[PDB]
Amino acid sequence: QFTGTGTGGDVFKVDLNEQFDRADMVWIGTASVLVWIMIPGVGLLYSGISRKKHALSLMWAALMAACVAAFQWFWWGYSLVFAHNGSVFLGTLQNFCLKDVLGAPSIVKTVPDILFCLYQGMFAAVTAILMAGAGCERARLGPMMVFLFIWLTVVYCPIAYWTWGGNGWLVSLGALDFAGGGPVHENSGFAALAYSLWLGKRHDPVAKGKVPKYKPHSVSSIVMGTIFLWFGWYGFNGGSTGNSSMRSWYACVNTNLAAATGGLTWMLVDWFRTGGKWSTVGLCMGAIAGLVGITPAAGYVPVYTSVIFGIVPAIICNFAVDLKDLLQIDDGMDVWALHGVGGFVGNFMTGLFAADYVAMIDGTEIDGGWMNHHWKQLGYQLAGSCAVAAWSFTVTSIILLAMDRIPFLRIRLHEDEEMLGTDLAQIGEYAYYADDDPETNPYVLEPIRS
Amino acid sequence: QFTGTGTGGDVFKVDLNEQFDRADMVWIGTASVLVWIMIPGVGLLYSGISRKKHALSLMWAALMAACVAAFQWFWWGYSLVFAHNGSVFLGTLQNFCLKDVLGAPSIVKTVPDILFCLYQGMFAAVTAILMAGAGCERARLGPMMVFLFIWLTVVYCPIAYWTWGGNGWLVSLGALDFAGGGPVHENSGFAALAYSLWLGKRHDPVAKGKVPKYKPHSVSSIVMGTIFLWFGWYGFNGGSTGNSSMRSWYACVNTNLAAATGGLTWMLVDWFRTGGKWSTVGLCMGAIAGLVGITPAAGYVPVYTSVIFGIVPAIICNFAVDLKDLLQIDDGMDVWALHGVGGFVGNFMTGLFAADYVAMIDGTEIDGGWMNHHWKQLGYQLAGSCAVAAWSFTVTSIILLAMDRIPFLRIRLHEDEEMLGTDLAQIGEYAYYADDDPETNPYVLEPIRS
Amino acid sequence: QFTGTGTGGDVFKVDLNEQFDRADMVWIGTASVLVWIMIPGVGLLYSGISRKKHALSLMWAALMAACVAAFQWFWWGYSLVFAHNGSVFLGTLQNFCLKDVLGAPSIVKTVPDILFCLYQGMFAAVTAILMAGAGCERARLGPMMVFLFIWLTVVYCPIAYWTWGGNGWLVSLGALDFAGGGPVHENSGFAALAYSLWLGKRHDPVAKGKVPKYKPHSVSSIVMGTIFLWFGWYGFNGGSTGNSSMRSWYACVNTNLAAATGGLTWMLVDWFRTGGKWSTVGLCMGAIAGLVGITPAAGYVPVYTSVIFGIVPAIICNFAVDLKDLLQIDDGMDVWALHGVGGFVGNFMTGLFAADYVAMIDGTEIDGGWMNHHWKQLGYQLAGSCAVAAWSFTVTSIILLAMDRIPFLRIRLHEDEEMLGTDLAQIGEYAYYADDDPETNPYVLEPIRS
Repeated sequence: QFTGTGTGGDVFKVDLNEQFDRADMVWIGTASVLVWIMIPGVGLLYSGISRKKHALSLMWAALMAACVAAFQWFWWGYSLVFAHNGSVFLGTLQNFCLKDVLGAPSIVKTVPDILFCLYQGMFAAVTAILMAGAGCERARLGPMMVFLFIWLTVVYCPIAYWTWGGNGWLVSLGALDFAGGGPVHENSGFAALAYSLWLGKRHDPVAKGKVPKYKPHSVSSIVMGTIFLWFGWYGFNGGSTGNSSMRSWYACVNTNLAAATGGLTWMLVDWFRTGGKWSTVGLCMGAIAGLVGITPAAGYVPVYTSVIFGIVPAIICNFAVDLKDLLQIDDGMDVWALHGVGGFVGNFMTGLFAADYVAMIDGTEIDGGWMNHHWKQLGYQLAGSCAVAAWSFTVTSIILLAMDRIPFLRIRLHEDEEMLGTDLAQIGEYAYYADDDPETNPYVLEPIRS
Repeated sequence: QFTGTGTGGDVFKVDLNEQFDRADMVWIGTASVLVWIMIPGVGLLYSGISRKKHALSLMWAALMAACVAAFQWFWWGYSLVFAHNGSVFLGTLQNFCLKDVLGAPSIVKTVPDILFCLYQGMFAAVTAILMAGAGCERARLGPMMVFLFIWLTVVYCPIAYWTWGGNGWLVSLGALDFAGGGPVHENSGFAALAYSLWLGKRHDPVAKGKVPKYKPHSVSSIVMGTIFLWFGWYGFNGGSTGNSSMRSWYACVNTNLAAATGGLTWMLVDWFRTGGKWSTVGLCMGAIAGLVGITPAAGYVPVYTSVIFGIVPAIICNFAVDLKDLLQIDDGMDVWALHGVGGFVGNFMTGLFAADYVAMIDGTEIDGGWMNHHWKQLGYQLAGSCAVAAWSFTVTSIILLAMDRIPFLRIRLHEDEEMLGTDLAQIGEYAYYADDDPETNPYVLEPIRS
Repeated sequence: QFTGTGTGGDVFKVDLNEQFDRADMVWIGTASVLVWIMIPGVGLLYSGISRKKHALSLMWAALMAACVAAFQWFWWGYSLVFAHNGSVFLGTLQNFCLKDVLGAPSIVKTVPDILFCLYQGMFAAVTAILMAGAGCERARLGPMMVFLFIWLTVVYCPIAYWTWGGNGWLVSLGALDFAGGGPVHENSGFAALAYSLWLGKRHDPVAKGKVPKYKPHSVSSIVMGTIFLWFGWYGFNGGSTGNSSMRSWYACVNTNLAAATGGLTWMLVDWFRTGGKWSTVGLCMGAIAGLVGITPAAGYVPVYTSVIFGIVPAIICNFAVDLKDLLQIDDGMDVWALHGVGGFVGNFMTGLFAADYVAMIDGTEIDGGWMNHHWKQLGYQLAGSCAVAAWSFTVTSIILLAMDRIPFLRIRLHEDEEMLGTDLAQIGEYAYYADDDPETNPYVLEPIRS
């Protein structure tokens, strides 16, 4: 018999696959593979956009993040989000090292635990490289890897549990978050802001007003990142139905249209604000703003409203990027502006435009948003957004400051203890610091103490 | 009940998904995602092959084209091709802003309208970047975006309707075009030729005989473009069955073999013509020539004949590229040679090698080509090819010349009104023109009037 | 009726697709497309890692290999592995030019011949670029293409037959090889070693001890290669079930975890051995070592053991790379170390950790390994590994030395007959040798005789 718990049954006695539609499984398997390539997509995007020379290559750091996140997820991340037996705030260690993760129907009943594990693990990894990218400036790699492991454990996993978990309190409340805009984008964005405000370079010369808003390290990297992100986002959003229904393809149409209108909107805004220039970076940032914006909404809103999920996040995020000038901080702030602000805005607008008849395309039951005169929905969205932002900002701050107090865990060295790469390159043991060309340097040019 | 029209039925009363095989839908969903990455594939290919420094980066322009095409398709492109109620030449605005596009079976009855919309929208976008690439030299971006919107509307959509539309006159005639070689490749190719002959630089120093046939801007971009194109072409051709049958995988085998033999053929032709050199660009152009060649044929011809769809387009396109020397025009001509000539040749040969027993692999009924002694088939193919070439060349010419007469819509400035980037870089307001390195320049170095 | 042989039946009388689960077919179709992009993944990886300037760009050579392998596979490669009527060592020419390859159930009964042909053809192509990459230094292209065709025919196809063929003697013996670690990785690795020992540069200045272990040509190429390889490996391993069951997704979870732990392990080993440096190349090589390691095991071992398939191959391969210093040979040795040694180690450990209850997830019956007290399994694995290594090393040696004796087939010129690119660039007919920048050079800078 099928037990519905643990491994789901004895494989020598039952065929666990009989519980699931095979095409549902194939689409979520494919969607998993698509989300995986978003991981280097993030790295390429933020490597390319940077107005500063990062010692750590974020294209490469994306592979590091893929490794650390996969291990964390296996170790206990999956279990802390999707153990079928948690509180309303967190799971348990019931599935430590993926013990008994096999063929029981997952919280998404149309796929087995092992496949939901594969799929959702990719979301954790995308969030990991968002966070690594946000905090990469003058990062020490050892501490960064420890930080990512800890951060996934006590920031990502709780927020993911609230959003996706069987007893997650946001689920119970009635908040909507179609493809995990909260755990991935809003979360990483406000964690990025914690990094900016505590560890980021202040009075940063690249952020002092009379300097260009856009000054990319590599436009080709921006474009390649945006390509991988848009391509992969079809799995990110399209797979968030958990099935092969046409709500999946509907979500993909919304995804494409939000990206498209976001890109054009941001570029048009830049055109107006610059007095007629065509912004290469702006088009890409706008596509990302729309992809982020539509993430909580893609399987819930009517197709024609998806254009609003491009336009409004593009406009608001474009102006949010200007805050870097007020603060005179660059580090971490792009991730905050696109993912934190974009995620907040998209989540809010999901309360306005969610429609029960869109969810019903595959039989999913929701009360809907303002499209259905369900006025309360907007309050549920705000509650989710504020909770995510509060937890992510506060707990990320605590982790960063706690690690800072520990010499061998300090992620970013204090400027009074930091050795100059110019001077390191003169010391014999550190002569390899003379090659700050990450295209040929075999070693990360890690900050060194005195 | 299932209505077969409009949304296809009331989602609160019926499950629209019951009409479709879930695995059919998953493959066409996946194929959609694969065709999307062909869009930057085109941009990379034509950016890399260029013998001239384009101010507009085509890798980046591919994302711009993805945005413009997605919006056009949503706005009315989809409706003009696939409204279930058009003439024999064009659709209607019944599905303006994708109104009522949901779960009715599409013209391809094995998938719902919303999924066919997703899939076919990708073909429009691939064609958009082919056209943007063809017309990119000294292009002004604002006018280019307007041009693409207009061109998709009155050149792409009619030709697509004739080919795929429920009452399309090419369909009724009996012409074969498996994966839309007409609307995508032959169309963009002869539109490219219109660009070359009216707007392209004449007496072009890079096309004056004593200069190299191959002189690529970036071989790595050529190769990356070819990679994305070949990878994505499995969705382009493999999804054109509309189903999960083994005719889909048969089409993929044909696709791979045509690419392979095209690449080797073009490189061998170059080897003979150069007296023993191995042409890096030639291998890539040959793979594209074979992919284009097999596009109208992939689900119709026996596997062993797919090698002819590599060899013959490779040879003919290789010599077509030489016409650039006779004309002394470079701009737009590569797109014409590969897609216009390749598409024409492939469409012609489909009349020779189409077999009813190949179509019958998934129950598709055709009379076949010369393989079945259906001699008339070749005439149907020629009719389609000539109609596509005539409409695309003529109407593209009219659009380009009409926009040229309008100062704020002129796509390419006349040489007497065009400001020198060298001189712009001296004027204070235009000092950013001094950085013509598109890897770090945040702005398109758009042509400026006097 | 369904015949089970030849084309599988008359398409005008029966629907051949009725024999197969459509979702099984869609996943293997998708997996085919994913394995295809591993081909340029290999090229990028070995182009980037190189401590030497290769005249042949391996990114480009990957497309050449895709062409040659697809043609060989069509011509007779498929038939020599999967003709339903061979010996215990090789197939026949029954499916020459894919004659009668259509809808009969393949050796993997859940998919038709034409789809298994598509899928398995990709494995041949991945192996082809591994071999081209291994033997690329100072290679002449014409001879290289002939070599690849011959090598696929008499080295790859026999080993593939033993592993996958209906009567393959390794299958009969009881050896386990889930995703073809033998035919692809161990095979190419020991073929690479044959290249190193017979044709590779000896007393190579880059391999003389006092020089860096890691000195990459292009870290961005390494990372992009690793991205394409890890992404594609989900199809490589995940599709090796032949079905849409959750054993496919289980294999993907193992694949991701082995890559992740391999990357971290190799980087940590480098950290210890260098006294605290963070190795950019090492992380990537470790992910590949884990992907190779888990390949024979992914659908057979419990998830928690997949971490061992990252850790142990990473450690052993890391030290295997040191052999380059002892031998003072660089050419071919990276492919041997990762794929030859990694493949050998993974195959061995599959005998330890294979579990009948993992195979049983989709009803697959195996005796298992030491996890099931099936002690004999380790001996079966060793037999397979030694047979593959012996055949590949010996026959590759014979091919290389035989071609060397034939002036127009010699793959690498002898140093006494080899012309200097510096001196070629002075001879008028060879002036194009002055541009050794493969990013703009339209021609392969092939070695020229005196």
